[PDB]
Amino acid sequence: STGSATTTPIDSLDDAYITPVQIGTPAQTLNLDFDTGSSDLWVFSSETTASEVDGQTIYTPSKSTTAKLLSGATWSISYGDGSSSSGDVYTDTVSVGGLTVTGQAVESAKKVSSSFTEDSTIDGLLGLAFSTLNTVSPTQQKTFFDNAKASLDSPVFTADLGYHAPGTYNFGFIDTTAYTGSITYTAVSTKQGFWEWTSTGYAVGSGTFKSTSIDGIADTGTTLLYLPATVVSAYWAQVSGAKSSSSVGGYVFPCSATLPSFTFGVGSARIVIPGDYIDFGPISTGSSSCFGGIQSSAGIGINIFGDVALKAAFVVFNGATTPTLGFASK
Repeated sequence: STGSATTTPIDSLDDAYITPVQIGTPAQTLNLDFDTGSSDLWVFSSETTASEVDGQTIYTPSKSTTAKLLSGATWSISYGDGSSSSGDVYTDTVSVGGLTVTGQAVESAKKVSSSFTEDSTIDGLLGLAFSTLNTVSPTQQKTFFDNAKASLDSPVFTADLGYHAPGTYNFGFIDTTAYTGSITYTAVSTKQGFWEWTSTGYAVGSGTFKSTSIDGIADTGTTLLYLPATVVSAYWAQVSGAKSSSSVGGYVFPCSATLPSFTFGVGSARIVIPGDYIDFGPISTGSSSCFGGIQSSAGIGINIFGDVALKAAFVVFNGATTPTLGFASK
């Protein structure tokens, strides 16, 4: 089997992407944030504290003839940005782009943090990291991909995120029309539960490529590109007037600037992030100080190839017995 679904930016900055997901019988369609940095499929629901729901579409398990309470199961998750959610668990039928999993764990939120309430466009998350990170207790549950894998034509999914435009998540096949050149595959460590890999270096604008190993994670659920302080300083030094602002929480730059591109290495291959992908707009409405899309990972504890990086590529998440990651230009 295969599936294919369009993923759409939630706003004009590509802060996140939402993908429609059918849950239950009859289907209830929710728009979920597909997150290769976590492993829980959780949703706003009829069980979510009413004051914490503000415009989201909810899953109502009592209206699904295929929903079953997973007795005794609870979940609770905290994300790198400080947000969190928790609740109980149902199993139900879940379909993405025509690909159906029966008995998928659907984690129903009883509580969500303010950041989730305040974002009316995201109805929940669909985790695509390794199932070892799933938070369900006392019996850990499998991701949608893990459940689908054996049935897929090939045990893969691909992320093709757009810049200021829709893109695609495919399951079970590689669309050879969706990228240019070849896909370069690179080794993955699953030791921390992430799609963790090592970039071979970087360049800033038309500058020389610096060969250096950068361990990090491919994370569709993180907006920005978080890299070591040395690398980030080298980038922003090429932007007149750019500075790190402790008050704002990262590098800012004059909105009048033209940003240089940023290149990262995948083996001997190179992915070029155009300068415009690195602009996250005014820090507050009407400001002429703009927020940068490349930020330091210092104190995160891990480098993160978030949407800024991934949207410059066609990315293969290969879930074969030994997983790997592939990147192509597009």
